[PDB]
Amino acid sequence: SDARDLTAFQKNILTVLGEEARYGLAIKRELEEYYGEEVNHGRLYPNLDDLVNKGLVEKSELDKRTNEYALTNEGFDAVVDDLEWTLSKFVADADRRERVETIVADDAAALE
Amino acid sequence: PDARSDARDLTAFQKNILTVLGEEARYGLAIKRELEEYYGEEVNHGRLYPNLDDLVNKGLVEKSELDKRTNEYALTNEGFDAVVDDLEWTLSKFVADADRRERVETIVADDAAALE
DNA sequence: CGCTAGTGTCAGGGGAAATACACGTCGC
DNA sequence: GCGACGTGTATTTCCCCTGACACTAGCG
Ligand SMILES: [Mn+2]
Ligand SMILES: [Mn+2]
Ligand SMILES: [Mn+2]
Repeated sequence: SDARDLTAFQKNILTVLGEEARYGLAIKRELEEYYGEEVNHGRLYPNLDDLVNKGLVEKSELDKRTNEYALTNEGFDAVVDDLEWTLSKFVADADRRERVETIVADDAAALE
Repeated sequence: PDARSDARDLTAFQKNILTVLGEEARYGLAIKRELEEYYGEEVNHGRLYPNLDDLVNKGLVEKSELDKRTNEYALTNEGFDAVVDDLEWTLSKFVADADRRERVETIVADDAAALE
């Protein structure tokens, strides 16, 4: 029972940080775009500080007023593991595998 | 209907129910068991069955009669799109480098070799 | 006809979200 | 110094889960 009992909201913040470390309101904006609604910072911050104290996020300082949050490798392990569990249960056919890799081929083609 | 309108607001519990049925359609306690092996704890059916009743009214899970004491649950088309759409988001936030990408390429290569 | 499998379900307890309230700071 | 930035936080709210209590239907 490591990354299992996380909340949907929380793991979203984990996959957010997998792309690159960000500073807070930078997370609110990207979460606002996935959900499709305003995410109130009263909800964001408190959940962040629960991951830090469980060893999945590190709340390093950037300004006198800005913080930079990033994934501890223990938190990065949480991202990869339940990504394996979904790929485990998704890739159950030839054509499903051909779909996952054509997804990842496009994802890396936009990388630049 | 689009699955992102609905599937993006679901519980972690509910999203795990989805990924499970994305493997194959199963009946009630088959989900319960194969969810327990993922969590590691117990999964009270008093929580399970209602969470499936939620997914069937949003049009993502189908409920049919195998016999009149056992129903078989399965993802429908909107349900299937909800599973892949959540996969397309996770991947793009994880595929950020050749290093990250390959780790995926070998994760699926292993799971595809495990189908024999 | 006992006993289990298989689901229904609801009052009760629990815990995070809304929605305000608040204060330092960079910027200009 | 006056504006928005960036973050803290609480308590009231609300909703989901925990924990029974229940009922049918197969299996013998
Ligand atoms: Mn806000
Ligand atoms: Mn039970
Ligand atoms: Mn894509």
